[PDB]
Amino acid sequence: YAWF
Amino acid sequence: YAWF
Amino acid sequence: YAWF
Amino acid sequence: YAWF
Amino acid sequence: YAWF
Amino acid sequence: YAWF
Amino acid sequence: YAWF
Amino acid sequence: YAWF
Amino acid sequence: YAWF
Amino acid sequence: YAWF
Amino acid sequence: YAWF
Amino acid sequence: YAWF
Amino acid sequence: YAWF
Amino acid sequence: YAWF
Amino acid sequence: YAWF
Amino acid sequence: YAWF
Amino acid sequence: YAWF
Amino acid sequence: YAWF
Amino acid sequence: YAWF
Amino acid sequence: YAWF
Amino acid sequence: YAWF
Amino acid sequence: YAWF
Amino acid sequence: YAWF
Amino acid sequence: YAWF
Amino acid sequence: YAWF
Amino acid sequence: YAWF
Amino acid sequence: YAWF
Amino acid sequence: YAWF
Amino acid sequence: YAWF
Amino acid sequence: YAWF
Amino acid sequence: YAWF
Amino acid sequence: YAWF
Amino acid sequence: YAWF
Amino acid sequence: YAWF
Amino acid sequence: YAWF
Amino acid sequence: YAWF
Amino acid sequence: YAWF
Amino acid sequence: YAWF
Amino acid sequence: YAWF
Amino acid sequence: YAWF
Amino acid sequence: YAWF
Amino acid sequence: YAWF
Amino acid sequence: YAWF
Amino acid sequence: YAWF
Amino acid sequence: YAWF
Amino acid sequence: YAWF
Amino acid sequence: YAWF
Amino acid sequence: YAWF
Amino acid sequence: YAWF
Amino acid sequence: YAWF
Amino acid sequence: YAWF
Amino acid sequence: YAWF
Amino acid sequence: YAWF
Amino acid sequence: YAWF
Amino acid sequence: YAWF
Amino acid sequence: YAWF
Amino acid sequence: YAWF
Amino acid sequence: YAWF
Amino acid sequence: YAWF
Amino acid sequence: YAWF
Amino acid sequence: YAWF
Amino acid sequence: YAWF
Repeated sequence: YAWF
Repeated sequence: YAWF
Repeated sequence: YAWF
Repeated sequence: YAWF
Repeated sequence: YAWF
Repeated sequence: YAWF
Repeated sequence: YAWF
Repeated sequence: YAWF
Repeated sequence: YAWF
Repeated sequence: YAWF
Repeated sequence: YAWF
Repeated sequence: YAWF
Repeated sequence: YAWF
Repeated sequence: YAWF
Repeated sequence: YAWF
Repeated sequence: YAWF
Repeated sequence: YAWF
Repeated sequence: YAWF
Repeated sequence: YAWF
Repeated sequence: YAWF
Repeated sequence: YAWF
Repeated sequence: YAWF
Repeated sequence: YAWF
Repeated sequence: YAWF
Repeated sequence: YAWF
Repeated sequence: YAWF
Repeated sequence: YAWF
Repeated sequence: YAWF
Repeated sequence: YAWF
Repeated sequence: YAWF
Repeated sequence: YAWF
Repeated sequence: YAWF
Repeated sequence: YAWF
Repeated sequence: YAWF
Repeated sequence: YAWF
Repeated sequence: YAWF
Repeated sequence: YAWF
Repeated sequence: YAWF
Repeated sequence: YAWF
Repeated sequence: YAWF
Repeated sequence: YAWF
Repeated sequence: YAWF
Repeated sequence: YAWF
Repeated sequence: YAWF
Repeated sequence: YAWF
Repeated sequence: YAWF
Repeated sequence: YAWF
Repeated sequence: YAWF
Repeated sequence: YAWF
Repeated sequence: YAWF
Repeated sequence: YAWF
Repeated sequence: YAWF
Repeated sequence: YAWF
Repeated sequence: YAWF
Repeated sequence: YAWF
Repeated sequence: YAWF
Repeated sequence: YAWF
Repeated sequence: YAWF
Repeated sequence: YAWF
Repeated sequence: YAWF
Repeated sequence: YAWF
Repeated sequence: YAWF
């Protein structure tokens, strides 16, 4: 879960 | 899970 | 799971 | 969970 | 949970 | 939970 | 919970 | 809870 | 667990 | 676990 | 757990 | 696990 | 747990 | 638990 | 618990 | 413990 | 613990 | 723990 | 733990 | 843990 | 862990 | 772990 | 692990 | 500690 | 600790 | 800790 | 910890 | 930890 | 951890 | 971890 | 890890 | 801390 | 901490 | 922490 | 942490 | 952490 | 972590 | 991690 | 990781 | 904090 | 924190 | 944190 | 965290 | 985290 | 994380 | 992660 | 990850 | 917080 | 938080 | 958090 | 978090 | 998180 | 996460 | 994640 | 919360 | 929360 | 949460 | 969460 | 979550 | 999650 | 998840 | 997942 990473939003970059 | 990565949204890049 | 990667949405790039 | 990281929003960067 | 990190918003940076 | 860190906002930096 | 840290706001730095 | 730390605001620094 | 993310509902977006 | 992501519901988008 | 994030509802955004 | 992604329901999109 | 974040509702943003 | 953060409502922002 | 933070409401900001 | 918050009832809102 | 939040009942909203 | 959230009952919403 | 969320009951929604 | 989510019961929705 | 999701019961939906 | 999802029971749907 | 999904029971659907 | 709440008995409701 | 909630007994409801 | 919830007994419901 | 939930006993329901 | 849920006993249901 | 769920005992159902 | 589920014992059902 | 499921014991059913 | 509850002894019931 | 519950002794029941 | 529950001793039951 | 449960001793049952 | 469960000792049963 | 379960010792049964 | 299960020791049974 | 299971030691049985 | 319990010494039993 | 339990010393038993 | 348990020392038993 | 258990030292047994 | 278990030291046994 | 187990040191046995 | 087990050191045995 | 096991170092035995 | 224990210094032993 | 234990310093032993 | 243990410093031993 | 253990510093040993 | 272990620094040994 | 282990730094040894 | 191990840095040894 | 420890500043050492 | 430790600042060392 | 450790700032060292 | 470690900032070292 | 480690920023080193 | 490591940013080094 | 490593960003190095 | 490694971004190097």
